[PDB]
Amino acid sequence: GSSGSSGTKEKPYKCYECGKAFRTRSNLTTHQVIHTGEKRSGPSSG
Ligand SMILES: [Zn+2]
Repeated sequence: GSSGSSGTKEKPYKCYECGKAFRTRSNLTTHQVIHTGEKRSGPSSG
């Protein structure tokens, strides 16, 4: 039958990288950048 099941309509997006939250995606990704490395790898694994 129909399909209706969710958790909430607020900060539904949760960063699987650290565990943060965000109302939308843009607001989330913009933060996920901290987990995104660049060509020039730093002292950390990445
Ligand atoms: Zn995060």
